[PDB]
Amino acid sequence: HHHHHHTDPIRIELPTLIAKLNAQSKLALEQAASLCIERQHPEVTLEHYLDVLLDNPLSDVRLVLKQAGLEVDQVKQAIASTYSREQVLDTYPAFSPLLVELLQEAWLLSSTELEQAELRSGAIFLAALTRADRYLSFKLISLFEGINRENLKKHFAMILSDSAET
Repeated sequence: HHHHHHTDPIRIELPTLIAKLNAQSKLALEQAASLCIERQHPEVTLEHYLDVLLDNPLSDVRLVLKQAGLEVDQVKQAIASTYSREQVLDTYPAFSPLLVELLQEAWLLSSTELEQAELRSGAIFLAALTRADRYLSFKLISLFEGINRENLKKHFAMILSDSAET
């Protein structure tokens, strides 16, 4: 059309996604940002979020890892090896663009196939695993190869029944 511009797929505003987050799920992001400052990293990534979630034995992420037989220590070490060295931070670390896209996809999956009213780490992790090539560092793709995505989506609420985020 001569009076309508080209458009690309609708993107949801970050503040609107942030408001969907479960409470327990949302403190972890703030702490992932704190973990960022501590590490001198310039932006909050999925890996920071997974790192902080590994500290809570009842996060959805820990429950998925337990069901897959993955030891927390192995996962922690893997995440740490993916981290940059220290950088000079000019600005306060915000969520990386890739992580914001992840929240959007995980909210779309939450609100449809997962029948979730809030955005939880389990949905964020299932979306990341489903699109591992896009969202996960190379070593974690290898590490997480045995997690069965179809089964986690199919039995999501049952698997995560004991979660702090339920």
